[PDB]
Parts: sequence; structure tokens; C-alpha cells
Amino acid sequence: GGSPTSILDIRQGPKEPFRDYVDRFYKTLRAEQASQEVKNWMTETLLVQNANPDCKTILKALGPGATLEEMMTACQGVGGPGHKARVLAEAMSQVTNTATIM
Amino acid sequence: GGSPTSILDIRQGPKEPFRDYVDRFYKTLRAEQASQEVKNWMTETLLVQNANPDCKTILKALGPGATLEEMMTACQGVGGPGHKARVLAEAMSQVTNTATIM
Amino acid sequence: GGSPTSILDIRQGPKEPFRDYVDRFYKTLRAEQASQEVKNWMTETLLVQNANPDCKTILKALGPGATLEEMMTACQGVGGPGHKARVLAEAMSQVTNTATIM
Amino acid sequence: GGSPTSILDIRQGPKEPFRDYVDRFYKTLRAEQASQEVKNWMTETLLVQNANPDCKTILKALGPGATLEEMMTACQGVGGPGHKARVLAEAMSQVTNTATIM
Amino acid sequence: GGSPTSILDIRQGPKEPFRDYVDRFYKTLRAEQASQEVKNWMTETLLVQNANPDCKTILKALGPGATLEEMMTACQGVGGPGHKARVLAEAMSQVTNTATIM
Amino acid sequence: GGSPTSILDIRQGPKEPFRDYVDRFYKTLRAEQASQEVKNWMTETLLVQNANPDCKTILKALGPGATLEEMMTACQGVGGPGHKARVLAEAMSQVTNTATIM
Ligand SMILES: O=P(O)(O)O[C@H]1[C@H](OP(=O)(O)O)[C@@H](OP(=O)(O)O)[C@H](OP(=O)(O)O)[C@@H](OP(=O)(O)O)[C@H]1OP(=O)(O)O
Ligand SMILES: CC(C)(C)c1ccc([C@@H](Cn2cccc(C(F)(F)F)c2=O)NC2Cc3ccccc3C2)cc1
Repeated sequence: GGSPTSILDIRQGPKEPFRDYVDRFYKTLRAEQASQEVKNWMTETLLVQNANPDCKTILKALGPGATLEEMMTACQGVGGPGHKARVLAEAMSQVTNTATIM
Repeated sequence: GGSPTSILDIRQGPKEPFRDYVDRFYKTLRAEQASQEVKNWMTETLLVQNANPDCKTILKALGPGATLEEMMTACQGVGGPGHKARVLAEAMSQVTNTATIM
Repeated sequence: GGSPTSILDIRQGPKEPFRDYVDRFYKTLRAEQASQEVKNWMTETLLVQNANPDCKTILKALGPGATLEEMMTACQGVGGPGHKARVLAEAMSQVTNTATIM
Repeated sequence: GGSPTSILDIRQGPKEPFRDYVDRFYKTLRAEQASQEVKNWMTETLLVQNANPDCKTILKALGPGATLEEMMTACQGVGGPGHKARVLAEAMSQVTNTATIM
Repeated sequence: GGSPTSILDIRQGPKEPFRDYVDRFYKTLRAEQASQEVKNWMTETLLVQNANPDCKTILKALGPGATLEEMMTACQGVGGPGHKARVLAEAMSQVTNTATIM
Repeated sequence: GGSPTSILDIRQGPKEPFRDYVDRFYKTLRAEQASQEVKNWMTETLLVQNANPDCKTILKALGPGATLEEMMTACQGVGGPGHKARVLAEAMSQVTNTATIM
């Protein structure tokens, strides 16, 4: 309880990129004595959960566990104005154009 | 009054995701020398009251004080990018289609 | 007048949680010499008048001086997506659906 | 002459609150050796023209002559999630309902 | 390339007021051994190019050849909520009232 | 491989201006022992790929290979309010007016 660097608290800021935070999930796992597959609940899940919902709305479409070159190119969409370029419109199309409910 | 790290002032930074804040509610409790049940208002309900309403509006849907993993996945959208990806659009259609008041 | 933080101007950040600013307000209440009832204007009404329009606007809805526990909950909306979810939902439909003037 | 901050341009930030920058120019008039009365037209006029379009827009609305406590009271409307929260209902409604031009 | 503070890489933060940054541009211009006219490229067009698109768009409206106090006056609008109130609203009116395309 | 700051991972902060990050990519290119022609592929492509999608959507529009002055001028639009001033008008019109899908 209250244990840091175990990924149980690693976190990507709203404006913090997936790539940069990945270093926080990799590097903070360096501090953690684990197995490579063990780290996979992270690389795949806490990397997808605590990491900037842009990554959720992204890794949910792109998919999770996408290679570091894929989740990179994609989660590079993550970002304050960086995602506003793409996500801004998406929510705007989630309501009116593409995902308009009823 | 003004006692720190007792959960009474632990709060979800409105931008701090539900996790960043839960963690704070957890680890800082290590410092708070309390009873396990006492920590239960602190985990269930503080985590539901002074926790940035983004996680509250969710937490209710999830059920208040639901398991941390459960409130975590749902409230991971709490934090910036999620509530902006999703809730911007949700409330928007609450106003127009789903929740049109009168 | 203008003595350091006499309450007369204590400030809540546009995003600073009410509980937090309240920490500054209380902290500076200590700095100024006021009877408790005298501090009551300082708590009940200043807190409403000069504390981040996120709370002050609400504080009009709860009425000036709603018990700090009620107001704590009201002003717990203060925040980015936590506040803006509500403010967006209310303002967006005020203009179009709920309060469309003329 | 016109050395920095003599009430030449004492500028207010965008989110920097009115009481924060008002505290600065008062302090900066101290930086300027002028008549007490001189400082009066400096605090009433120059302050208003060069300070935060949020409080500059308010300052016009209150209209000059508003005692500082009254200025800051209206300018307490200033702020990102703070003024924006009031600007959603205030300005987002100018384009559509209140200030619909032609 | 990447020459320190040669104006070419001097920049205005997206939020940085026009002036705060101009203090930088100028402050280093004094350091860049240049002719007055040369400094005038830095003031007329670079000043614009490397300066916060809130205002970069403005300085065109103002158009080059305007006094620094002229651009500054128009650029007190520069700012997050400072500029959003006038310009976000302008954008709000760019979709609905005045700049409605097609 | 994937040595730090070898350009393979150089990145632009979402808010980090294009010009700023470009200084991180160029400077770090100095750290990268690469043929100039190689560096060119890094300046043309990699600069485009990991440099803040604000620019990615811009550089794509301008066309890859645009001169740094050309990428810069447009990417000076990169930024929070700075890119938002344009992008908000754009994405908003991508859903409703110009890019309305179906
Ligand atoms: O994206 P950045 O340049 O890093 O800064 C952003 C941006 O603030 P600006 O108005 O200065 O551009 C957000 O503004 P929005 O476009 O989302 O309105 C703001 O949002 P809020 O005013 O709603 O708080 C957000 O904060 P957040 O991520 O908490 O939503 C804040 O980021 P930082 O606080 O991390 O600097
Ligand atoms: C209500 C609030 C929380 C403050 C909010 C809401 C929506 C957004 C983004 C979209 N959006 C959606 C998901 C993720 C991103 C992220 F940044 F994380 F990448 C993103 O940009 N659009 C608005 C931003 C803004 C500011 C003032 C004027 C207009 C707009 C449009 C940003 C913040």
C-alpha cells in the first residue's frame, strides 16, 4: 500500500505524451524487479489505463499492446493541442456526425 | 483542522486523474495512523466526495466506493483527456438529445 | 487595508480547488485578528465573493453561507472537467434549451 | 523616463487574477516617485487599460468609479476555468442569444 | 542554426503575453549586433512569426508598421482566458455568426 | 540502438512549439553522428512523425520537405491557444461545414 514505481501509481499527464510516459512505465519498471511478461499487465494494461485517456480513446481503436513504434505513432496523437488537432473533431463527430445517439 | 495527509485534505486535483489522486489517498494514509474501517470512509466515500466530480459522476454509475480497479478503469477517463474526449460529447447531447430538459 | 491577506482579497485560483483555497483563506484568517463571528463574514460571504467564479457562481445557488459541508460539496465542482462538465451542461442548455432568452 | 513599470503599461496576465496584478501595480507605483493624487489617476485609468481583457472587459461594465474592493469583486469573475466558467454562460451566449448580431 | 537568442529562435509562449516575450526578443536584440533596420525585421515580421498565434494573427490585422504600443494594445487581448473572451468568442462567432463558411 | 536523443526518439511536447522542439531535434542531431543526407531524412520525415501532431497535421498540409522556414511559419500555429485559434475553427468546421461526413 502506497508503494511507488511498481506501476500501481505510474502516470501520464493529460498533456504528457504516451512516448514520454512510456519511459516512466519502462524506467519505473526498471526499478521494479520483474519478469518481461509480468511487466506485460503494464506494457499492455496500466500503460493503457493510467496513461492519458488519449491513449484510452486511441489504444481502444488502435488497439492495446501495439508495438512501441505503433502505439508511438498513434499515441503521439496524445497531447494538449497535439491531440486537439485530431480528437477535437472526433468528440465533435461523436455527438453530431458519426456517433450521434438518437 | 488543516491537518494534512489525513485524507481530510487529500483531494483529486481536478486535472489529477482518479488514479493520481487515489494513490495520494492511499499512500498518504500510510502516514495517517488509522483503523481499517476508518480508512473505509477514506477509500470509498472520500474517494467519491473530494475526488474531482469527473470521477464522481462516474463513480455513481459504477456504484460509490466500488473496487478501486473498477472505479479506476471507468475513471481513468477522469484526468484531462478522457472526460474531454467523452464527457464533453456526453453532456453536449444531454443538453440536446438524451437529457433535453423541458 | 491591503495588509497581507486580510481576507478582504484572499484568492482562489481559477482551478485551485475550493477546499485548497479555503486552506489559504483559513490560513490567512489566522494572520488577521477577527472574532469568530467577525470571521463569519470572512468565511460565509468573502469565500463567496472573491473565490474563483467556479465556486462563487454556485455559492449563489446554495445561497451565501450554506454550511461549509454543503458548500464543500457544491464547490467540489471547482475544477477543470469536474467543473466544466456541469458548467458546460448548464450554460450550453441555458443558451439553447433550458434558459433560452427570447 | 518611462522606466519599466511606472504606470506605463503595468500589464496583467490572462489568468493572473486582478487582485494579483493590482497588488503588482500598487507595488509598482511605489517604484514610481509621483504625487499621491498622481497615483490616483494611475490606479483608476492606467490600471484599467492595461490589465487582463477579462477584468478590462469587466472594468468597463462596472464602469469607472468602482472602489477597488468593488473592482476586484467584479474582476473576481476573471480566470481560466474561473472566467471561462462565467464566459460560457456569458460570452458563448453573446454570439447566440444575448449579442446575436444581425 | 540554433544560434542562441538571435531572434530566429526567440519565441512567445502560446500564453506568454505579447510584451513579456517582446521583452525577450528586444532584450536579446540589444545583444544581436544589428542595424536599426535589421532589428526592424525582427520587430516587424519575426516579432510576428515567433509570437504566439493568438497575436500572430493579430499583428497582421494591425499589419506591420504599427507601433509596438499599437500591436501591444491590440495584443493585451493575447492570453488564455484573456484572449479567449475576445478571440475564443471570435472563433465562436467564426463558426456561427460572422465567418460562417458556406 | 534507440540510443537516447538519436532522433529515433526525439519528440515535440504537445505544447512544445515546433521551433523549440526543432532545436531539440537539430541540437540532438549534432549528438547523432549522421551523414548530412541521413540527417535530412530525419529532418524531413522524423521531424514530421514525432513532433507534436499539431505540426504533423501542418507539415502534411504544407507538404513534407517544405523548408524549415515554411514548416516554421505555419507551425508557428503549433501551440495551445495558438493552434487552437485556428484548429478550433477548423475541427469544428470539419464536423459541421467543410468535412461533414455523410
Ligand atoms: O495544453 P497546454 O498548453 O499544456 O495547457 C492546458 C490548456 O490550458 P491553456 O488554456 O493555457 O491552453 C487547457 O486548456 P483547454 O484548451 O483544455 O481549455 C487547460 O484546461 P483547463 O482550463 O480546463 O484546466 C489544461 O488543463 P487540464 O489538462 O487540467 O485540462 C492546461 O494544462 P496544464 O494544467 O497541464 O498546464
Ligand atoms: C472541458 C475541458 C476539460 C476543459 C476540455 C474539453 C474539451 C477539450 C478539447 C478536446 N479533447 C478531447 C480529448 C482529449 C484532448 C487532449 F487534450 F487530452 F488531447 C482534447 O483536446 N477540445 C476543447 C479545448 C478547448 C478550449 C477552449 C475552447 C474550445 C475548446 C475545444 C479540452 C478540454
